[PDB]
Amino acid sequence: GPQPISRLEQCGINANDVKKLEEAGFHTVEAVAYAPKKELINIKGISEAKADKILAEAAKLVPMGFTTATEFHQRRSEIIQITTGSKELDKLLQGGIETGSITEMFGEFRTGKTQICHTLAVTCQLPIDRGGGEGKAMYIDTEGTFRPERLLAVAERYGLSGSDVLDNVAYARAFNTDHQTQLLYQASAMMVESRYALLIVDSATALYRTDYSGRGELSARQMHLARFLRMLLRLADEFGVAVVITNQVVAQVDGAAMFAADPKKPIGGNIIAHASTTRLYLRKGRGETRICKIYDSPCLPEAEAMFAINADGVGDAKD
Amino acid sequence: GPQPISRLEQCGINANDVKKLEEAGFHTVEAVAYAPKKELINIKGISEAKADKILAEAAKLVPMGFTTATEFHQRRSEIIQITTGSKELDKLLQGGIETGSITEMFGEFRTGKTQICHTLAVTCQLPIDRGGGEGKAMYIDTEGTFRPERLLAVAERYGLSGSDVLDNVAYARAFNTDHQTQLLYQASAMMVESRYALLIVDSATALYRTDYSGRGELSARQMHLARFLRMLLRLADEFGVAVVITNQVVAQVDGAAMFAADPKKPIGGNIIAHASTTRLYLRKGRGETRICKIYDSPCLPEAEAMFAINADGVGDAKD
Amino acid sequence: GPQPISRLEQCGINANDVKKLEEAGFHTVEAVAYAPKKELINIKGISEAKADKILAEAAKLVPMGFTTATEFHQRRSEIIQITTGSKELDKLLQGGIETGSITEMFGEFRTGKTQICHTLAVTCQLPIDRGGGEGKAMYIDTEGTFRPERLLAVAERYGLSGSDVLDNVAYARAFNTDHQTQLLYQASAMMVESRYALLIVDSATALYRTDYSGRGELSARQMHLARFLRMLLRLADEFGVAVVITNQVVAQVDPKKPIGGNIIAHASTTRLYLRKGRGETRICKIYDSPCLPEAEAMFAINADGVGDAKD
DNA sequence: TTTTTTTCGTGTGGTACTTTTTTTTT
DNA sequence: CTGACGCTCAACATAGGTACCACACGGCGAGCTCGATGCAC
DNA sequence: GTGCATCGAGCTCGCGACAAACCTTCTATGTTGAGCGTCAG
Ligand SMILES: Nc1ncnc2c1ncn2[C@@H]1O[C@H](COP(=O)(O)OP(=O)(O)OP(=O)(O)O)[C@@H](O)[C@H]1O
Ligand SMILES: Nc1ncnc2c1ncn2[C@@H]1O[C@H](COP(=O)(O)OP(=O)(O)OP(=O)(O)O)[C@@H](O)[C@H]1O
Ligand SMILES: Nc1ncnc2c1ncn2[C@@H]1O[C@H](COP(=O)(O)OP(=O)(O)OP(=O)(O)O)[C@@H](O)[C@H]1O
Ligand SMILES: [Ca+2]
Ligand SMILES: [Ca+2]
Ligand SMILES: [Ca+2]
Ligand SMILES: [Ca+2]
Ligand SMILES: [Ca+2]
Ligand SMILES: [Ca+2]
Repeated sequence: GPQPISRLEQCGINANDVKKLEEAGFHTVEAVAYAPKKELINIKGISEAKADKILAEAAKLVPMGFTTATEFHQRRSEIIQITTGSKELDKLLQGGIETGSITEMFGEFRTGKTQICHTLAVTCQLPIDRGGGEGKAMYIDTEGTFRPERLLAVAERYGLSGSDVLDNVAYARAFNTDHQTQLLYQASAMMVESRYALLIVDSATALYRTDYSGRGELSARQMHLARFLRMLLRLADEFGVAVVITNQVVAQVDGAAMFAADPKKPIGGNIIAHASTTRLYLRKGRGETRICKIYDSPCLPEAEAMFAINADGVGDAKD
Repeated sequence: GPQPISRLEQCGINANDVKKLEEAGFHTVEAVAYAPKKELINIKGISEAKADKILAEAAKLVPMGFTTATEFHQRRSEIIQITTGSKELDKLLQGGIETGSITEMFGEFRTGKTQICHTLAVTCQLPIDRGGGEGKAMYIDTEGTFRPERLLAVAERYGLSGSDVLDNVAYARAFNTDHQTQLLYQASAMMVESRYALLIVDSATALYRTDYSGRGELSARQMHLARFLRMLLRLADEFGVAVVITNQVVAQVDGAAMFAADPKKPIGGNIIAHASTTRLYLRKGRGETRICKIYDSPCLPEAEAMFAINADGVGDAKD
Repeated sequence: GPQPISRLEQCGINANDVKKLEEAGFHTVEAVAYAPKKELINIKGISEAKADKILAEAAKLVPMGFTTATEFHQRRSEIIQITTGSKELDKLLQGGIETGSITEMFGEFRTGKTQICHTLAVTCQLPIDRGGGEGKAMYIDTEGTFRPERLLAVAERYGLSGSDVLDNVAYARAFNTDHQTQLLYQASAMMVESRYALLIVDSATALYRTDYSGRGELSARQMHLARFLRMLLRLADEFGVAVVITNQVVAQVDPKKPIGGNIIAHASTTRLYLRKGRGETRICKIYDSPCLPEAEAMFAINADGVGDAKD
């Protein structure tokens, strides 16, 4: 795991300065090393002279230079992929949800965005040989649609004890975009103490659709949303967790899409399209089945797979 | 219940600022705690320095951090589900209408959207052991179709006093979309003084269909509708009432039958589909019987049940 | 009845502002209070500052807050139900046509939609003890099928004076959908000066069926029809008149359903389905209602208007 | 006393119509 | 050593049929309309 | 005292793109062509 920020006192950093950093949301050496000099300057009691010393010492403990692609290829052979509960999705994702990267699932209502998040909150606790991340799950909810009954249904499927599954899911409810971002600061502190394997934000952009309304507030909305996605990327790099965010859709009311029966695109604009490394486009299928399409990915070919929402969470289409 | 906003002044907030907050529609500590910093700044005489202090004190009285899913599972085991008067619907909903969430019922004319709302306006006054919410009902009407004679019919079925039932229903008629939203501010003030168990908006989207006409006003329509649904969600979280809204349908005039799509869909677009946690799709049966289908839900399997609109409200089909 | 809009300027509104409202179709305080802020802003010369003040002043004169269902139940015990001239129809409607709501009658040709509208245009002038609304009737005709000779036949049945009955019916003929909506603005002005108990639009959707032809004009048709039904609803709330509209039918080729789509089905609080029976008898069926069970009654079109079947 | 610098950000679904065609003696 | 014939899959195309629809910021300044104040017999 | 004239106040409507960029083909049933196994000689 990441090195706790207490290691800086061994490099001559004053314990008072270390405590100032923790109040600023830095709990690991990696978090300090990745932070720009501007962020440390903004912290009261951290002058520019102190900031240079802190960054220099942190860079000693964290490798931040060039390296061969051969070494990097070796590490990526060891990153954990979390099973989605469906063989077809795992074939589509070539293993499952990938840790250390931001994955976005979007689609219209009832398409299963919350159902997949509930499945992942349990499958991430399985041992690695069974397709899990072997760690606790963190669930940040913005819609109020977190249902522990669904988690117990999934835990029944894999033979896990439901009581222990619930204890390993940290749940927080976000009521506004400011609270949604503030929860991440507590998330970083929690992830230092115990090993978390998955972070779920559902829905990531639900609150931005109403806190910032109108074209007048669009620039402030995207700027605030972009800062939120940077913190998610920081947590993914710092702790190696898998970040799964859920997105909504907006209809295109132009006549350009004649060949599409109901054209719609995810909200968030270009800020969230670039930030997400993997985007899954869920849509309604026949009955209880749904279709997942690789909308964006650095390494996955654009393809479709069909899954179903069963009583015991997300699974393959039985019929 | 929620803590009154007067608790803030015990933490050092000026009583004049509290009065300014109440004039802006915040009547409980939860309403202030859930408010983003933007909303408090908009209120005249609330500086940013005041806004930060007000939010800081509110967060001390309201838990807004992470918690175990075990504790959240414990809390949800105590929420109230209000019976719909029909055995089949209660089985379909696994108990009845759930408090603390937005439930949307839609369907074409005559399908029984208003009849269910009339039954719920009475059943919610039953004691909890009989399937009620043991609270008063609030009925916001946007069509003029509120008939107290129907309430008296349902009250006779359950043996309740007709005069007592009518006194425990608060009725307001909304004449436009602006008035419909403004009634929610009065709703929060009323819900602080007396225990309300159910809030009915019927119909939630009837007035939006004509106040904003054409694609030119579509964006302003959905933005206004989205703000209305946020206030409904805020009331559900703040007071724990069940919010039941009613929606209309619009025909699909493309090759929906060619692609096997349904010929009619609810209005409101993606703004109302995402916001509603549970959506019920009522359709006409034979005679007085109707069919209710779970259109969207976080925990309910997509199924159907048959109910009837009897002389004494919504009930089970007698044939 | 409704308070004249001239009461606003006694509350601090400039006289010129009230003039602009009247030219925009607002003639009572209720009409202004019920209007959204958008409608007032669209009036040239009225800014968002004026609109906020006007709406604030109107809300003082018009109650628009929450109230007990007991109080509302008390008011609905005093609404007037206009007799349809038929014992069976009145039993089916539990009193007759209800004021303050939009009632829609549809059916194929010859079913008696216009005959009922002719009977209602007379019975609405009866004293309340005899089942009337004790007010004048307004008849907006879009088909050209208004026949004053039918009114005289109905008036003779109840003993009313034939000349007096015809003087209490305001008749207008609509030649297109734009004109049909525009007549409602003139209707609001007339209803302030005199007590009307019934407004009839026959037929409401007849002109929409041809002014907007094809799927290419369907959205424009339904948007225009929706605004027409909102204006009718505004009149029903503002003046407490019974609004009776008449609708046509279309065959389902997937056996006949009313035209207008979902816009008119949701808007209409009560819908009556009329169909042909033996001889001159007809059958009326409650197709939609918030409080009336779906039942059927049989009436007849006699020489003296709609009445009970003689079978 | 001198001396300007710098773009950012997408959102929003609506809306039903139209009937047609007779056949076969014991 | 081989060909005629039926089964199933893999790929492919059309289905009662029909089609249109627009706005929305951040803001200063002409502009020009009328009330409130001042002026000519 | 009557008719006339002016300034403050109000509310209304512009102002700008470089004239392309868009790529989406749907669900579901039955059809069309081909790959393949059977059986007899
Ligand atoms: N126990 C269950 N068994 C089967 N299906 C279920 C069960 N619980 C929920 N579902 C289905 O899950 C579907 C998707 O619900 P979900 O909460 O995942 O939607 P969503 O994509 O988050 O939508 P929204 O935008 O409204 O939040 C629903 O249509 C419902 O039918
Ligand atoms: N007392 C009663 N007994 C039996 N059926 C009744 C009774 N009152 C009303 N109904 C029936 O209830 C049905 C549904 O009416 P309701 O007001 O619920 O419609 P709705 O879904 O709100 O429609 P709309 O879209 O017009 O608002 C009507 O068709 C009517 O036949
Ligand atoms: N004086 C009368 N005595 C008896 N029956 C009459 C009399 N006048 C008209 N009728 C009957 O009224 C019936 C229905 O006419 P009405 O004008 O009500 O039709 P409608 O429903 O408006 O039809 P449409 O769709 O053509 O407008 C006719 O079939 C006619 O026989
Ligand atoms: Ca969800
Ligand atoms: Ca991307
Ligand atoms: Ca209704
Ligand atoms: Ca939803
Ligand atoms: Ca007629
Ligand atoms: Ca209706």
